[PDB]
Amino acid sequence: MILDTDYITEDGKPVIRIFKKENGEFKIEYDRTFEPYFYALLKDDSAIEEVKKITAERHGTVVTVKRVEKVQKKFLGRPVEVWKLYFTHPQDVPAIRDRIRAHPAVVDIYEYDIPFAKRYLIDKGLIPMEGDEELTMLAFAIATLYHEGEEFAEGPILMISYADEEGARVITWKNVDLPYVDVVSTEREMIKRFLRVVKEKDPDVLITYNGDNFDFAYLKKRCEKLGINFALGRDGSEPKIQRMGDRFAVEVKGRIHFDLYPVIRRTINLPTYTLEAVYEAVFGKPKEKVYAEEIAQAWETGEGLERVARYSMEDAKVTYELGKEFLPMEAQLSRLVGHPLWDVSRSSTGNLVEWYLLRKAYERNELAPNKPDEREYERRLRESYAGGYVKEPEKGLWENIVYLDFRSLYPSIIITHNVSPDTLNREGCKEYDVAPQVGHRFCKDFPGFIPSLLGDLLEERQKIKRKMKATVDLLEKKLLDYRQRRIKILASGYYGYYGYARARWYCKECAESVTAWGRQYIETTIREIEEKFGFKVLYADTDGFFAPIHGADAETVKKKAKEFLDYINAKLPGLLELEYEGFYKRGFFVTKKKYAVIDEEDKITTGGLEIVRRGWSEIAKETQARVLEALLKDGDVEKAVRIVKEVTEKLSKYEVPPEKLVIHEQITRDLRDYKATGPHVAVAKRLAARGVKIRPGTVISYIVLKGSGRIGDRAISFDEFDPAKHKYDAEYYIENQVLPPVERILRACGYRKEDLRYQK
DNA sequence: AAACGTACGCAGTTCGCG
DNA sequence: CGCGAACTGCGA
Ligand SMILES: [Mg+2]
Ligand SMILES: [Mg+2]
Ligand SMILES: [Mg+2]
Ligand SMILES: [Mg+2]
Repeated sequence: MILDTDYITEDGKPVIRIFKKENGEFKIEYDRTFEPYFYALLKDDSAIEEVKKITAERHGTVVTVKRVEKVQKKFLGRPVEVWKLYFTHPQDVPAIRDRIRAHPAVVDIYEYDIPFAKRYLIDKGLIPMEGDEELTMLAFAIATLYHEGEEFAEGPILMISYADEEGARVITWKNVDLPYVDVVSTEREMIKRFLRVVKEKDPDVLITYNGDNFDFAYLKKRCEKLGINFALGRDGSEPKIQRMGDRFAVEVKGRIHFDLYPVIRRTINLPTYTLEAVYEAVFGKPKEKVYAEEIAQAWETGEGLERVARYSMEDAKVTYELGKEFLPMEAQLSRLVGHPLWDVSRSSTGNLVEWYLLRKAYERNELAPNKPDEREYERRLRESYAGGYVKEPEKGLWENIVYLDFRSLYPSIIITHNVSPDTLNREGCKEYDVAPQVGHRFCKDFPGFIPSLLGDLLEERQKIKRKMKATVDLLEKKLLDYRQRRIKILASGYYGYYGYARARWYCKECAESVTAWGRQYIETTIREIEEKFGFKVLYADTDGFFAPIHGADAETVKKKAKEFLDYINAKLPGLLELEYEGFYKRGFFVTKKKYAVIDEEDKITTGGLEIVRRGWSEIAKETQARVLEALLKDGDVEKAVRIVKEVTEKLSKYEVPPEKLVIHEQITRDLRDYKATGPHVAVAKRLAARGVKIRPGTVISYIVLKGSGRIGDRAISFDEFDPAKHKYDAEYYIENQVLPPVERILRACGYRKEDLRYQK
């Protein structure tokens, strides 16, 4: 099983290293024969001799063209003749490529910015994560001592915990009486002991939660101060910090650092993504969170450290359990895309599409298009196109509603109508499909590049869905549900890739053709279910819609819905399929992209509501959730009105605990780059003036106090809140937090928003 | 050296124009 | 004052 690939430079020459795990043994295979290259298109072949003489320089090394070779390939399906230029070192390509393109006889260059290790995996047809090999795993987490106004890693690490199949243990340099706690003398001995544990265990995978941005960077800075060689790699190397665009990632040579945070972020939809919320969402059991303030107080006073050690232990144990379930899912995606697990687990949907396209293009001798230059990139940003059809929702609290949607609308359209840049307006074709409204033609004589690959993706999702319904184990049912959803967003990401300004296979014509077909098919289905089956579509968004039959039983609606699915699916062509996704006894639709429904099991599912959004206090989210229950479950508008009255009265009389009034908002940039100052920016700017380090990603937890001025003038960081000297703004939390979310709900159901709050 | 898939949306805060 | 625009953050 190929784990990963990289390259090292040995005497000025690159050596490909293939990290593998075969027969329970970790092995490194060395390849010194692979040569870097890129392509160049010439006006006349006679100029290849002058192109060969082009040189460049790279930190003291003269770069020359090692060897050239003319090859016949295809560009967007059309035959093309290009020159393959070979070089000694992969870093020769960045140094010389601009000078080669600048030659007047060179029309353009291609495939000049593909990493050397990834190029090796593609050109050798090597697929990582293939086979039934078992990878050894070890999760770990750290607990630190923090104070406001300090620099990163200024305080020491207090505990290092780790967990595998043998259990979880904690290393610390203070005496904590717990059987899973090993006590050393100093922070240095604690770090060195953890380094020994990893070396003796020798795990293939190191599991963390947000280790890319916290745990590894913290251990690194501490090791520099204490003068510790943090040799976590199997080659003895230290963890290397890389920069994937605007985010940081940490690799450990010889192993795979599996950071669960970017995996869970894309796999599960949650309001917050703390480790505690993630563990409960997957396993159903709660996990206690111990904050940095309690950790600092327990360590410094010396009292209550057993609770900190248990929290640190649970961190490693929970991270291992989560890593056990999600590694096989991400391992399959690595097999599907053909990219290492380390990159796949953190890669964006766009790069996951492009890397698979790059591999398939090589297999088909298709020359890859380039990433756009600066002019073309900004040109693509300035152009857009129409998207999905969103109907203005009908007002009211409705009963006996079915939800019908397409199985995979955009991928189904791409395959059915052969939407591909190599098929767009292709001359001399014997059959083509014309997109409505936008009029783009797409050849149907041969399978397009992208349509020929989307079919296998949709097949993999249907196999996962088949095992999903058959599985009875509730856990395994949930992971497979997560897994097939990841395939859906990947296949759906092929459409968005057509409109991604940085995409190699950029095709705005392909993108708007997909959405135009999507708008036509959803509007056709809405028209047919209303005119032929007497339904009334209440709300529709892109690929699905909600609709009941006015004054019909639950059974009458279910039977007529299945009757319509038979009629409409016989009419719909190709791979397009409308599905029966659910029946809901009650439901209402506030605005576009905002709704709430309840099934026959009293399970409430919502979309775009304030309960799942950041920036609303808990007293507002909890009140909306209770109003949701009174309307959907009990059909009791008066009860929902009484709930809001009881809440606003408790707020006016200062009987609500201030912890439920905390608003959380994230700082997204450098504080100097904010053009407007809101409540969370004003609190951040005030904290930064006191020495607090505010960075992009810092979550501001503030509470609005009773006072004067704007809301930002009255807001203060909640850690500075003292209930003995501060009085929270009861009028603000009534009028601005609690009322608006429920006011819009009661208006949308057909009821006045008047007299919802308590008044004297 | 890589680099957020897309369009379609809502809604809070601030603040100036008419 | 009322409204809307700008800014801001994020949810098929
Ligand atoms: Mg790598
Ligand atoms: Mg952690
Ligand atoms: Mg654009
Ligand atoms: Mg059909």
